[PDB]
Amino acid sequence: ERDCRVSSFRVKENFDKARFSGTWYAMAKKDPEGLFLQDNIVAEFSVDETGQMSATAKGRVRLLNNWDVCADMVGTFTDTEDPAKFKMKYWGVASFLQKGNDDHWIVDTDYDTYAVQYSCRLLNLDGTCADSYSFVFSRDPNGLPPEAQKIVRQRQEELCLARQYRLIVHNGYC
Ligand SMILES: CC1=C(/C=C/C(C)=C/C=C/C(C)=C/CO)C(C)(C)CCC1
Repeated sequence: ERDCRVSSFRVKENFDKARFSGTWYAMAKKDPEGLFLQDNIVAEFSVDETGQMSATAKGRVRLLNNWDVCADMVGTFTDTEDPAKFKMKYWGVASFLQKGNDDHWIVDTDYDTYAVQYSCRLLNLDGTCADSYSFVFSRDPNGLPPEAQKIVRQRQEELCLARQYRLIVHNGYC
């Protein structure tokens, strides 16, 4: 019945940059087109004294040569007039790691258990997203409570990304 246009997706009301600080463990993922981080993904969100948020992401990526680098990614976030929607500039500490600029939307979080991020890299002419990625973060390395799980699938369906996530392995590779 409802809207898959990106312009219509609801995000986190009055997103608190500081309450989202710290370690988030990626539990689930919806991959974009091309090369992306595979597994072992752990982000560290941070806010300095002026309200600027940054993050570091750690994760394993398989490069064409068939490398298995544990990428150390850095992202800085630019605020928009929506508190839960950011522009994220990112780069690897290694030169070979992918650099870019993506939207970063906090679709929902309760700050202490779960987060849902989304990024549409490209919009179709109808307003829907032709290439997106999404992550489901957990405060706990062992996942989400049945409770958090129900809300998170609700949100996935809302993002028109239901049934398009795969679980993330964490086996200490990095
Ligand atoms: C920086 C950053 C993030 C995104 C990282 C990406 C998109 C990395 C891609 C790396 C690639 C494609 C390497 C290829 O060799 C997420 C959203 C986790 C939040 C934390 C900060």
